[PDB]
Amino acid sequence: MDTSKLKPNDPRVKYETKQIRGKTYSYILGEPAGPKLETVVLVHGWPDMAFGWRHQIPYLMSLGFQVVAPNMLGYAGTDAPRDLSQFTLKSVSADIAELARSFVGQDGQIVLGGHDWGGAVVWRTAYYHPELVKAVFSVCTPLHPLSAEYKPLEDIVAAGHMLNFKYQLQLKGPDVEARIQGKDMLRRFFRAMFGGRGPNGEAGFSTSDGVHFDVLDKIGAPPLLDEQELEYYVEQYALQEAPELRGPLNWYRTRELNAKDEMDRAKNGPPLRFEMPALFVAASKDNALPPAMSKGMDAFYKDLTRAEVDATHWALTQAGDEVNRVIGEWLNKALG
Ligand SMILES: CNC(=O)c1ccc(O[C@H]2CC[C@H](NC(=O)Nc3ccc(OC(F)(F)F)cc3)CC2)cc1
Repeated sequence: MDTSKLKPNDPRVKYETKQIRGKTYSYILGEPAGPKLETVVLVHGWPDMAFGWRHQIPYLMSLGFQVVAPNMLGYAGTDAPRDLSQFTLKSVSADIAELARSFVGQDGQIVLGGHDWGGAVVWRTAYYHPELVKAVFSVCTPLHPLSAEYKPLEDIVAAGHMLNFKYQLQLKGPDVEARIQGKDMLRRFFRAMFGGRGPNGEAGFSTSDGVHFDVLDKIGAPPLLDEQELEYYVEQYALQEAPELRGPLNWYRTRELNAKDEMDRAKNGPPLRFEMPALFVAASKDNALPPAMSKGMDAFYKDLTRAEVDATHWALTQAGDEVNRVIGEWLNKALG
């Protein structure tokens, strides 16, 4: 079959929805070449969508995998509930668990892949539902411990800590949600998020201040999306009701809710312990999730495979062929 990356509305895959835990969940479904080895569920992050796995979906299909890549909660054709507790890692993990079992049955198992916020989802999903996750990998996103304590992010960065996360203050606030509405602003927003630059090298986004609205006017062609792919992101993000980015930005408004769930797990529940085979693909030039952030991550895993790729945060695409290689070979050993 054709293993080249998915094009917008590629006919090699199917585009379906299912009711999942009260929400409409849109997803990409790719059927395997040959008898199904495993079902692989891929979870994207912010500000991405299922199409963000366009390099991995046809590749994993050609390896004999069924591939389910949902548009996560708040993105594209998937519902964006008003309630913030729907956006916790626990609830979203339960969404992935019910969606995965809608294909492999309640007794079945899956391979689970995540990137950015999706990588955090799949670690938590492997933690909450070990019966389901036969193998799990995450690109860029390392494991983070069960929250033992809640502190406002303002106070954390005010003390000089977690400075690589200070962009989240703007994202969770009203500025990005109010100003990035309609396709015209979405097109500039995506040009900024995927590497576009201004006449004097102005970046449209930074990990310190977030979106630079002052710059989106002069933001140029992004090096990491072609014109067809950029228009697809705009079209799919336009499927959300205005303000279109409320759903995606809701993922940055759940620090306290996630803290309340995991402060319970830290006290009573089982520890962060991964017995199934695991892979972590770090990205060298990811300024949001730097490789050094994964320092003592190996201690939580019985079987963690480490790899690192010289790429930006957008390693699934910028280094799609290399990421495909790391996944396929690790998957080949992890499954036998
Ligand atoms: C030791 N581990 C920890 O402390 C820890 C790890 C993960 C975690 O959850 C993370 C939070 C961040 C979220 N992703 C995100 O914000 N991505 C993002 C950023 C910036 C962008 O713009 C860019 F600059 F990249 F172009 C585009 C996407 C993933 C899960 C919490 C704690």
